Amino acid sequence: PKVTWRLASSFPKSLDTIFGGAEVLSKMLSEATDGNFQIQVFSAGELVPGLQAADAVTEGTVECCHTVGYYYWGKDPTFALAAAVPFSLSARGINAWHYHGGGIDLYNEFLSQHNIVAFPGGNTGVQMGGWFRREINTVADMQGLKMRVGGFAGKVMERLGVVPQQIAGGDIYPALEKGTIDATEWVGPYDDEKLGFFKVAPYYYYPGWWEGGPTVHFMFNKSAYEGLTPTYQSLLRTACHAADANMLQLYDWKNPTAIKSLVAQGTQLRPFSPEILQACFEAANEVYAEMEASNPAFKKIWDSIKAFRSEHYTWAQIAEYNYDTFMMVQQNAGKL
Amino acid sequence: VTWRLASSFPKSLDTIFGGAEVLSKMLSEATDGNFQIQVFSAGELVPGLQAADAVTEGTVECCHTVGYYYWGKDPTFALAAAVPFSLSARGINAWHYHGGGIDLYNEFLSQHNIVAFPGGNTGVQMGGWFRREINTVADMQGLKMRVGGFAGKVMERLGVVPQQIAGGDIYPALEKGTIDATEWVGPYDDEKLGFFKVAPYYYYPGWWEGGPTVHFMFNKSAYEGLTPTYQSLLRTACHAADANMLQLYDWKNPTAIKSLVAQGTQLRPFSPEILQACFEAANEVYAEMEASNPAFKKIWDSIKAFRSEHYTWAQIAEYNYDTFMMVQQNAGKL
Repeated sequence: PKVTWRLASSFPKSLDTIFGGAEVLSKMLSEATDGNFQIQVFSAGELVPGLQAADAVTEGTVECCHTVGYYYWGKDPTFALAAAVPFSLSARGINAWHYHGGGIDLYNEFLSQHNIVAFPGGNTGVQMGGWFRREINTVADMQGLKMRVGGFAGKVMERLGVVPQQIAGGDIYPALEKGTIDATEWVGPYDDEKLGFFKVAPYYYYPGWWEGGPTVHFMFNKSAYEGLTPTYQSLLRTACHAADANMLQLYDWKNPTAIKSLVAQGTQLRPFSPEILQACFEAANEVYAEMEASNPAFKKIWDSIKAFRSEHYTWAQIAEYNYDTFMMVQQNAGKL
Repeated sequence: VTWRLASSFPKSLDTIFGGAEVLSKMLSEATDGNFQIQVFSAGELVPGLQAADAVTEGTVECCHTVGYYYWGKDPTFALAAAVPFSLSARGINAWHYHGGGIDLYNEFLSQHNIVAFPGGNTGVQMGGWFRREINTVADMQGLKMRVGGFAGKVMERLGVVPQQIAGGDIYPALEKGTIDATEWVGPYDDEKLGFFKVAPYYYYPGWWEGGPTVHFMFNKSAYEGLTPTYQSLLRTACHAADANMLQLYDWKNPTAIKSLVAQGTQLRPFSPEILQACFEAANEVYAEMEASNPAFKKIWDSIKAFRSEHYTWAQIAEYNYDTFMMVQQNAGKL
């Protein structure tokens, strides 16, 4: 049957892989229905501002959006849990929980009151730790750090004396160039290379512990979703599931070429030290303790994630870790 | 559209066999029953190991199988499924969907009347169940192991003597001491066989299968006779089902390994010496195949081109993040 919807993306077209997930979903649905199930994609600001995409869905302004749940953490930190919070699961672990651990239903139980039904719509994999003008090696090096970063990541780092900066995307490069900020988040090698941060902030840190496996949800107006035939509800879920895998796979394909290119252009890769990672982890757990004690919805979902998190990281160190470690050791020896 | 799908798998291998049921449900629901793929377990339509042969010959429209089952016909069949020391699941999927891998494999399969798309991944498989521990290459000399395919060919060069044993006859063989070890799959499936009762040393990793994909293979004429609409729907649903199986294993395996250890299973890593020896032996086998088989060389070279890039990048953000979480788990901090 003919369905004609609008999708408001939180993302600009220049974030091609993330924005592209909505295009992929739209194409999947159109093609599978000989053009009948139409979702017209719009990029950030075209219909509504990117950070208000979910609000538009709730209000019935548009039928759906493609967004990251953590954009709405200010309304309720529970929005962040199924997207990404610091020191959560990486992509395969979160996906196991989403699809087979009851995570999609748990998140939808929370979202019902907000007039939304959501399904995973991509994963970026572990993000990078950002672009730095000067090295940081110790916790003390973080004192008074001016970093363009926000949300959860920012809340955690504030416990360690960093002050998050609010700066428009296009204003970051000149701020780094002038020395007005010390560091910036962005995404990962494929997206970051285009911004040329390496020219003015050469140290590229990792891992972005605030986003170990962030899911980019498709969120649907609850009335609109419920009005679909069972056939289209099923197709929609199938297509979201495929699109979700597709984005991760695209990043997994593109990122290796991009990191090589960045290093070839003089980028200085640097791990966050064990001391820094341990401090950030401790700070994050302090924040979660407060939230769990004050917010029952948050506690329910986070306890569910944590239950699987310990099991996942027990198993992952057996076959997966040992296989991959062996391959990496071969690679470092020039043997691949 | 009413099609029959011959599975290579028995229903008791529920998560692998189940992939076909998942695809069938996705297609039926999305079309209100108009695109019906009827799923048959191993031996119901044709013998399980002849599933792709039946597709090639057009006796059935499609199958759900593992490419390396047909490595006897041409070792190229195995490459997009799993060969030793290839990519793990995210790496191979990157190559499949965005590295031209699906197209490269289909270019090979065209002569065999098949169009194939990934239909699941199991993630890294285990190294098998052993009556006695092994630590060195010397320890492998004369080892009677139930294993075949590439893995058997490689280990044979190191002195193991591969055994050809039906799934159902493995437990009794271990019980009676007629064999020393067996491979099977991983914790979820392996637990159901109760190998910990007779051969409790559970080795890892199964380096022969880092990220095995289980393909749907469709008769090319059958596929080309679908409307472009159903062709596209079929690709979308395969892509979803492929993710679904990996996600099921990633969910189930943590529970199974805990249960196995609780019941006395002794986890043991293959030593650096053993792994390196297997890696060198595998490269020797590849060098032989590449020199004699242009089709094999073309696809393997493509996988290897990405393999080195992948293992450069994966060791940065992904490995550092995950290893930090593992350390925290081990410290009781999660």
